[PDB]
Amino acid sequence: GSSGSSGKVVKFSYMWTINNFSFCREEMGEVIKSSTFSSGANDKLKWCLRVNPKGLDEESKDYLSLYLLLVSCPKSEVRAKFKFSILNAKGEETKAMESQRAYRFVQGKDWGFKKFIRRDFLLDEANGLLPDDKLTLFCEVSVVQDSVNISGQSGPSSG
Repeated sequence: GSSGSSGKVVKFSYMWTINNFSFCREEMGEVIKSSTFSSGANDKLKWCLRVNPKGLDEESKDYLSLYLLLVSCPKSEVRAKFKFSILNAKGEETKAMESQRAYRFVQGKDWGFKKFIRRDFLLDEANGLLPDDKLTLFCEVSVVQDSVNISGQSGPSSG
């Protein structure tokens, strides 16, 4: 619905601080998957982030390769918007890449960018993105919803 009502959108952010980012002993192909984060409750729809310090390919080996992977999902496919950002030593957003478009996510789907930031830039002191060698990646996921509000308050039916 382009012209009319839009609805509600469930979004949630998750701060992932990778201690010793410069110590990542991963090849130029391996990826680092972080735990599963959700809006709050033990929702069935989970999400994960795949970051690559040593890059993924020879084209973006110098820069970092981050991608949003859908660890697990309740329904077949799910649409949501992702946003990657870096929190400097002052916990301030810098060198973040956001897009005003939602992609199709499915159990085992990876979507993101090849060249997110120059690895040499992070380790750089001028920026101070890593005051203690900790890579804090602030991601934000927004699941498209349709004014849907699921409530419980059901009977105990205990005994």
